[PDB]
Amino acid sequence: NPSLIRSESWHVYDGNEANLLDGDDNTGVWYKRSNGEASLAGEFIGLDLGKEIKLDGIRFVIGKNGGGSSDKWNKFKLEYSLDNESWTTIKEYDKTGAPAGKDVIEESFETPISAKYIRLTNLEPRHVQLTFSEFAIVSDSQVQLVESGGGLVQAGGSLRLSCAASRRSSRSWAMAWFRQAPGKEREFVAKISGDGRLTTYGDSVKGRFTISRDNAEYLVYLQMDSLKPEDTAVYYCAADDNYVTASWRSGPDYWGQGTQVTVSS
Amino acid sequence: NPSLIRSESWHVYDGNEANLLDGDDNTGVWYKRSNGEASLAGEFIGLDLGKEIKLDGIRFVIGKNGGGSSDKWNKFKLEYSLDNESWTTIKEYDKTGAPAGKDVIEESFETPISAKYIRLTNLEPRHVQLTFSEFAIVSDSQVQLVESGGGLVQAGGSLRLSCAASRRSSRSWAMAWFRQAPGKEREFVAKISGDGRLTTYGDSVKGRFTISRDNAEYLVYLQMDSLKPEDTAVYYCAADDNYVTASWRSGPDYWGQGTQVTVSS
Amino acid sequence: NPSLIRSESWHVYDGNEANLLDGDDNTGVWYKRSNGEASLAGEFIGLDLGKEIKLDGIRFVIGKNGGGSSDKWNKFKLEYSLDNESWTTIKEYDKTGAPAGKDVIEESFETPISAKYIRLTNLEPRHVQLTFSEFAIVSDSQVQLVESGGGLVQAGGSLRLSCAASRRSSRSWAMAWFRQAPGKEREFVAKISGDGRLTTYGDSVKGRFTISRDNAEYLVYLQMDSLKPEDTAVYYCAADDNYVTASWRSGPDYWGQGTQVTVSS
Amino acid sequence: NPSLIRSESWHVYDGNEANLLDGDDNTGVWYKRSNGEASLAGEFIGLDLGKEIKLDGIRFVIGKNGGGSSDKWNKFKLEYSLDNESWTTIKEYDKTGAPAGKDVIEESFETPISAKYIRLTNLEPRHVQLTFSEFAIVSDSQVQLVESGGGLVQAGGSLRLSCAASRRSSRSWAMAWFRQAPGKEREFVAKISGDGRLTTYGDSVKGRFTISRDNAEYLVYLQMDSLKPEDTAVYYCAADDNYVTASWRSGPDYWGQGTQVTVSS
Amino acid sequence: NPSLIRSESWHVYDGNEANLLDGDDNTGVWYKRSNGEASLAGEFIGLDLGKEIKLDGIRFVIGKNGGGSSDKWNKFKLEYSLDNESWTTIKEYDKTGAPAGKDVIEESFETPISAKYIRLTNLEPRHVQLTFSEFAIVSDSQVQLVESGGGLVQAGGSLRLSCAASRRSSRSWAMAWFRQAPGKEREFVAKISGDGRLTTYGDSVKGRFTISRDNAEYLVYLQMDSLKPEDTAVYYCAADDNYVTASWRSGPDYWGQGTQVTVSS
Amino acid sequence: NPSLIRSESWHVYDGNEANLLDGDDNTGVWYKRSNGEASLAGEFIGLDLGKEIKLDGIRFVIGKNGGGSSDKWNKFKLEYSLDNESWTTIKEYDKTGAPAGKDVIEESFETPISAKYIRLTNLEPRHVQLTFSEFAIVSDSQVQLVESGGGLVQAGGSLRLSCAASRRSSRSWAMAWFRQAPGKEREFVAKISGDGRLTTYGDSVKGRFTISRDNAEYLVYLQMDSLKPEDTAVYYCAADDNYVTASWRSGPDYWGQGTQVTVSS
Amino acid sequence: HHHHSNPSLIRSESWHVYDGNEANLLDGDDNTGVWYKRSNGEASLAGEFIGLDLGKEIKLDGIRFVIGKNGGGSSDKWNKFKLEYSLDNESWTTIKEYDKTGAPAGKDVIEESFETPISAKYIRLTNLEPRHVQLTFSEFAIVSDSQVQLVESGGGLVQAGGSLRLSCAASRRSSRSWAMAWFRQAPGKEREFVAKISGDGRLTTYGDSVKGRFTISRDNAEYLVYLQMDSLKPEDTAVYYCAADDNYVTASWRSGPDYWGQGTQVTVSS
Ligand SMILES: CN(Cc1cnc2nc(N)nc(N)c2n1)c1ccc(C(=O)N[C@@H](CCC(=O)O)C(=O)O)cc1
Ligand SMILES: CN(Cc1cnc2nc(N)nc(N)c2n1)c1ccc(C(=O)N[C@@H](CCC(=O)O)C(=O)O)cc1
Ligand SMILES: CN(Cc1cnc2nc(N)nc(N)c2n1)c1ccc(C(=O)N[C@@H](CCC(=O)O)C(=O)O)cc1
Ligand SMILES: CN(Cc1cnc2nc(N)nc(N)c2n1)c1ccc(C(=O)N[C@@H](CCC(=O)O)C(=O)O)cc1
Ligand SMILES: CN(Cc1cnc2nc(N)nc(N)c2n1)c1ccc(C(=O)N[C@@H](CCC(=O)O)C(=O)O)cc1
Ligand code: NA
Ligand code: NA
Ligand code: NA
Ligand code: NA
Ligand code: NA
Ligand code: NA
Ligand code: NA
Ligand code: NA
Ligand code: NA
Ligand code: NA
Ligand code: NA
Ligand code: NA
Ligand code: NA
Ligand code: NA
Repeated sequence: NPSLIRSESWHVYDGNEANLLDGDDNTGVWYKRSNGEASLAGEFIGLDLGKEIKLDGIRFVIGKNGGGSSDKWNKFKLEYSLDNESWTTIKEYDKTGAPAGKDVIEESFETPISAKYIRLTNLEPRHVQLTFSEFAIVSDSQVQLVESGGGLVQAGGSLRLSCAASRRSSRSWAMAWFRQAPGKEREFVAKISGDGRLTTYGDSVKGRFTISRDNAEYLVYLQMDSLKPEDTAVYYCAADDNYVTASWRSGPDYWGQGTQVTVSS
Repeated sequence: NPSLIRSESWHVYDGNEANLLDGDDNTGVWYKRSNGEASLAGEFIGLDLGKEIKLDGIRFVIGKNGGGSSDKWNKFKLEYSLDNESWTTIKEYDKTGAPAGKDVIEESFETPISAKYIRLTNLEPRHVQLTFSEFAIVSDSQVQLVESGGGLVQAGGSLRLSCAASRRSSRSWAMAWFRQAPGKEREFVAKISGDGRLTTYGDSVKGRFTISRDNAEYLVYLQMDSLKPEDTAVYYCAADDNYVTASWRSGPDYWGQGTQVTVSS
Repeated sequence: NPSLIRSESWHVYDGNEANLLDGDDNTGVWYKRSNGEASLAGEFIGLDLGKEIKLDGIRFVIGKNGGGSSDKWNKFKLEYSLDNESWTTIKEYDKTGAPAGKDVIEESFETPISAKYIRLTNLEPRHVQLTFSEFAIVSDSQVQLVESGGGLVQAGGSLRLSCAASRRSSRSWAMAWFRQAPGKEREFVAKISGDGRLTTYGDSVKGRFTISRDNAEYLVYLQMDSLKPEDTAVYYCAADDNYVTASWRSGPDYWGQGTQVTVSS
Repeated sequence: NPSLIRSESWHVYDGNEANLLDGDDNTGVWYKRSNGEASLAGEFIGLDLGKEIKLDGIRFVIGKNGGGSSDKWNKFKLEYSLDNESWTTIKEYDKTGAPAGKDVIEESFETPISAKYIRLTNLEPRHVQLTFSEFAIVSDSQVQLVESGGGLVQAGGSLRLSCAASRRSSRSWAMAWFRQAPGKEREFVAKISGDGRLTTYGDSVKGRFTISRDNAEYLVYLQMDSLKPEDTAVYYCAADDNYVTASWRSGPDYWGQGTQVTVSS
Repeated sequence: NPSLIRSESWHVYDGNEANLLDGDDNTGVWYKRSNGEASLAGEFIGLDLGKEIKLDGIRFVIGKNGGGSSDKWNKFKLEYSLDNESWTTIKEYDKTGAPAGKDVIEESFETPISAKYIRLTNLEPRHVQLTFSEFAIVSDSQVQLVESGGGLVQAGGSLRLSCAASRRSSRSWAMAWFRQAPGKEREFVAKISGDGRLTTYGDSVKGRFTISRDNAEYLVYLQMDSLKPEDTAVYYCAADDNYVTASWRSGPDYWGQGTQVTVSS
Repeated sequence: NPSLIRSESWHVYDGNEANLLDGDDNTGVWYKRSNGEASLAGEFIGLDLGKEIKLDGIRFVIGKNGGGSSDKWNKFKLEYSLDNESWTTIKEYDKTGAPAGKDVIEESFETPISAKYIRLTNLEPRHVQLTFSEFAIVSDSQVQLVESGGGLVQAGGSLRLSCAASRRSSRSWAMAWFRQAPGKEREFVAKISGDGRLTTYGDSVKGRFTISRDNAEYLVYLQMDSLKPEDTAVYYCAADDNYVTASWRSGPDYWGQGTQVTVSS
Repeated sequence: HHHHSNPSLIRSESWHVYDGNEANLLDGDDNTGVWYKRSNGEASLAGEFIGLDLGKEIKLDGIRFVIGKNGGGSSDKWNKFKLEYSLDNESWTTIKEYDKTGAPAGKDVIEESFETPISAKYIRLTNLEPRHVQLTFSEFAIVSDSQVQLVESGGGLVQAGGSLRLSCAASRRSSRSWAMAWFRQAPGKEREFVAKISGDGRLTTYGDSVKGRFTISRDNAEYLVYLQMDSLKPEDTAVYYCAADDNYVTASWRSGPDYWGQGTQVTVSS
């Protein structure tokens, strides 16, 4: 019975992985990444077949329901292996430009390939939070902003976060990053105007951190360089219709749940 | 004039640091600790005096009013310093076995010592949740459960949590730990009987986590070893008059506000 | 003007029964009991108002500033009488689980109550040593161990004794009973470990005596069955940090002041 | 017309038997016993109805006014007879724990009962000095010390004495027994300390005689074993506010009026 | 597949016990009791599960339709077992004062419970006549007077009977008990008025038997003390709209079916 | 009848293990230890008594005579066993800062203990050279300089050495270490002023080894790091009245007898 | 009137018994003995002596003096000294000289043989150079066929402008390091801080009442503590005490110390 294998750096954010092996194209999973937002080349997801078998084709469904932010990889391969060490490329893909949403990857093997594992592997870095719906073989109430990237980092390092959304608004929004360290008040960290042209920074981070967004892909990014331990905190991303009020706790009309960042000495 | 200095990994669960300077013995702070409940040795709390000065004595009140869980260090030292790099012991205390509650620590310096900083520093690890009431120099209630510890630790590491109480019941309670990731439901994790003799675990945490209690100190503990990303959640600790019903979301008659563990990758 | 009335078989261990009517909530009385530790059903404490009056309510404070062993009844009733032979319940209470200490009992009678006497009366046997603080109506610093239950019993009879502490230690003690007839040496009787899981009994009493502890309420007990007049003696309870040494006059670090037990024939 | 009947071995001390039949709950009779202080199985008190008649209830007040020493049986039965030789039981009782003072026993019978006789009969030996206030059917300042037990006894046998008190004290009192043969002195027999921990005896009695006290019930006892004809005398009980002075004649502050003991050859 | 189990001291009056397992709330079973009417602590009714299995919940429906006499325990507890020797409590219940008739007890084990046996068990003597309607698990007309109590007893013993009814009259009745030895004629034993204020007895049970009624519960009781062999008989309970004629064979308009009582030497 | 038993890492320097069993406080034994001078926690010395027996006390003399160097553990425990596998603590001693000399550990076991073994066991490490005098149950000459450490360690490691002395001079001595391989010359290793403020090391060793001394305790130590086979030799400690002549074969006025060090590959 | 009298003990006048009594010096028991303090300076000066008065002139085959005394404690013996005798008590001929420098504390036996007898009326030990120790002794014969203790010695009386050295010795020797300190308590007044020194001797402090006049020192090898007092003054009068603390900081407070001497009286006239 086929089980799911995938890059260890991903955490499940919504949904659960059983959804991926269930036959429904409308159940899915949304993944944050653990140490920095961008999916590296090398990263993979796909399935362990239990034992060597003779595949007549496959049907993997990547991305998920919703308008929302781009959710798939750009350049990837479909590869199968017998020893989980050595892999063999069946097909390269370029989905650069693809709209957000389910994409059905349905491949057909005229000549039944024989393999114990089969997966998709990223080929180039990809700054977007990945979602997926279904993975199988052929053997004949609202809106959420979501932050991602973020874990343990060494003093003086860099780490980068990303905010994505489940639906695409028809208006422009100012986006902002705040942080809260335990038992303290939520601080302002940075904001950016809807069109990207105006940005300001809290005093603590000026120089080190950089905010930015990509509207085509529908994500916002915070780059933290030269980190310190007093940077430890949960980081929230927030959406405000008014750039002037975007750097005030009582400004953002929409908040993410936050991603925890710790910097050790 | 004088300001408080204390350990950087503590944070305030209740009341606030001005209570510890207000001149009044019944205004306190109750601290929690980030990344492990236990208070390591080297941990400290005391005064930054402002400038080099002739001290005739100190009166520190440690522990805070109430007959709940144990709120004091066991073995600690009172030391002072001019530069805040080098410290000198005035005294050493062994308060092992002291009942919870205020402890007035009063000293005269027959010989006017001269310091800029003076504090209590911890000598052996303490698995309680520290409270405090006053810190001076001389110179010429409905029941609340509280989880502590919790922070971010990387996959495969360990973290331990504790749950204190603000009042001590004359009945005997089962205790449990639940967890709840955002959006998922609240899972049962581990329960323990009144007398610590019986315990049971949930399938996923079975054999990685251990639950214990120390009734004389009135704390419950949770040791998590071999941590996984799927362990990330808010951990709540709960009490229930019935060991059977304690593993059920509706068993407990009391709950903590929770603490956050995150496992990175 | 109104005066106190209570079960006869109690006697004052500490405080005075003036403190009961004195107006002050910090003055109380600590009570041992005579022929057996446990307060039985039927036992009472209350006022005789010295004539029939109209009552708007009562305020009885029970327990007494405590941070030690349970000092209250569990199930009692509040009742009044005209002639002292008929008693009519006004309210029944169930304080099972109550932390030790003051408990204010304040009642208002929308229509007045015509009463000559009014009291708390206990409904279920209780194994604790009772304390009390104040009894009004409305119209317009270091440790003690106390033993209780001592008195006089016919040969072949039974007696139960208990021992309470005034303060509750953060460390675990083994507890032991000893006895000492006048002019004789003090002879070990029984010992129980911290967690009550280990017990051993002096050669003289094996088979007739049981030692037990309830840690939640902070009491130790000695049940004496099949007594004979050789058992007559002052009975002491004591605590030793070490169980091994608990059965030797010099092990213990704190001693009770003992209750006399006398077996006639 | 109905007259009183009761155990022969008793005999009046205070008031007289006509107060027991006067309609008044506040007049009574206080009995001493002879040939032992304790009242035994079968001892009884009740009414000779004169002639055989029908009853709808009874009302017996037992004990006498005042919160002195305990004064009622513990376990007794209410029984009646036509012929006076054999008896049938109605209710049984357990007044163990009862306060001292009047206790009313109002019974009404669903079926009328006819009888020449009806009484209360003791079921279990009771070491107390018996009082009674009133006996009726239905047909539609200074304290005071008392010695009881003892009259005539064959040499080398045993006899038990008790001493009751009429008021009860806030304070603790050493209690002593003294005897006085006509013609001679008041010889000290035995004292006991307030708590009952300390006792001393006259050399004439040491090892044959035991003093003991029941501070609950409020009574002191002298158990006397293997008596000699020179033990003959008036035995008295006294109270001294100081145990040290309690074996001297001018020590006791309160003195009973003595009870005759006589040991024939 | 699951089998019923219940107290051995019960026998069925009406109903088939498979009714308790059909999954229908409107088909039930009325039980008589074997030795005396009153259900004692520890009695029980529940399921033999066949082998050890894992429950998610249970649904038990106690009492039976018809607003007759009360038909359920007051205090009782749901408990389970692995072996039939040992029982763990899931839930204690207080239904004091609940009205006659079915009552669905539904419970849900949020984590499964492993049991082979699960039942309800009485906690306090209950003087009714128990009826029950249905027992299940989850794992992924005319009026009848009924008599009960009564089996075999030693002479001189005691035994007590009850009469229940299946429907409640708005008219108020006199009740009476009658016995008949076989061949021998039906003999009057005792009667009671509707308000219980009036009673009379058959000549031979004079003094030894007591008739009584509880109208809130709708039961009548016969207490038999001091039994004789001659008391052997079937005892019938009867309703008569007129007390005067309740003692007469041709008086009572309603009759029970009888319960055998038997006295041996 | 009883045999001695001690840690294996030890060897007799003076006296023999008969003197510890001889019943003479004045005979005794002095021990060095292998592979490291210092005494590790869990090291022990005591008695095997063949059968298990009922002990009434013990009398152990630790240290032996002389006003030489410190000769006892600081923190240790008396413990017994029946199996030689698990051990129950009886007492625990803190002898920190006792004078050198013998010390009588006499314990009286008021309720007897049955053990097959009983020993003293070290708690914290102890940089001394242990001497001992007598071990009993109850049932009813110019100076010597001694070197300790010595053994066989492997390349790249670490080994420490102690020098102690049988008496203590009022003169203040420079101390030094010297080594020699068979066939070869005796070479200066390192030297320290009497007050320790002054060191100089040999050439083949500067940076690697450390010499230190504890005057209060009267010991000198040699800490060796990164040992080479070159380092194999007997090692000698020696005292010299002039720090300057102390690095010269001819200077020193008193010599050890060496302890054999052996590094291997 | 028939008598036989043994010889009798003689020693310098400055000394005074602290522990024991001198009967012990003559009782033929090595295990009894005497501890001496000195008045008017702690330190034994050259010329100080102890020995025997023989009663009349006599013929010695030898002597056996046991100096020091049963001690694991601080140093108890002179360093350089001579054995000498006299017939008149007015002049002395040296028999033997010793250099015991470096000796352990405790009893040292000095048994001496006299191949050809020496006849004398007095024979004794005499110090040869100043010794800052606190002298004990145990027996003196001829031949014819629980808890610890700190002790302050020195001073008594000395006038204005003067000088004085005090000393503290102990009956046993701890294996922990102690800070040591001096305190004075004038009559009726409170006990006052004086000076203190770290166990290792590298740190000291003096009360302002005395800084720059007094000096606190120690000899850890010998186990004694010294207090040099210069430029004195009548207001320096007090019983002086010495004390040990495990804490150099609490050392100067009237309650930090865990051991006190019974004190030595200093009195300064002008
Ligand atoms: C559940 N418990 C906390 C509790 C119990 N056992 C523990 N055991 C350990 N080891 N650690 C703990 N933190 C711990 N905590 C409680 C429960 C109630 C009250 C309390 O005040 N209870 C009720 C019941 C008493 C009443 O009737 O008033 C009350 O309101 O007083 C205090 C603590
Ligand atoms: C021994 N114990 C009494 C005690 C312990 N366990 C019990 N357990 C039961 N079941 N019943 C008891 N009566 C009982 N009593 C103690 C011991 C110390 C202190 C205490 O307050 N001691 C002071 C003195 C020293 C200190 O600070 O540690 C203290 O502060 O601890 C209180 C109670
Ligand atoms: C006699 N009574 C039984 C009855 C009455 N009082 C009691 N009182 C007590 N305490 N206990 C009882 N068991 C008890 N039982 C009755 C009488 C009639 C009906 C009844 O249902 N009768 C018919 C006919 C009478 C009518 O309804 O007009 C009907 O219509 O149902 C029920 C119960
Ligand atoms: C205070 N000290 C005296 C001491 C220490 N260092 C000194 N140093 C110098 N230079 N001069 C001194 N006079 C001096 N005196 C002490 C203190 C205690 C013990 C002693 O015997 N201590 C304890 C500790 C040993 C134990 O726990 O048994 C004991 O009871 O024996 C000895 C010397
Ligand atoms: C060299 N010294 C050993 C000594 C000195 N300081 C040390 N210091 C420390 N830290 N550690 C040591 N082991 C140590 N050992 C000695 C030397 C002689 C005597 C001694 O008994 N000397 C002779 C000879 C010198 C004399 O006493 O006149 C004697 O008479 O006893 C004692 C200890
Ligand atoms: Na799916
Ligand atoms: Na807004
Ligand atoms: Na405060
Ligand atoms: Na519950
Ligand atoms: Na009061
Ligand atoms: Na003791
Ligand atoms: Na009367
Ligand atoms: Na008197
Ligand atoms: Na049914
Ligand atoms: Na009729
Ligand atoms: Na020996
Ligand atoms: Na030399
Ligand atoms: Na001597
Ligand atoms: Na100290």
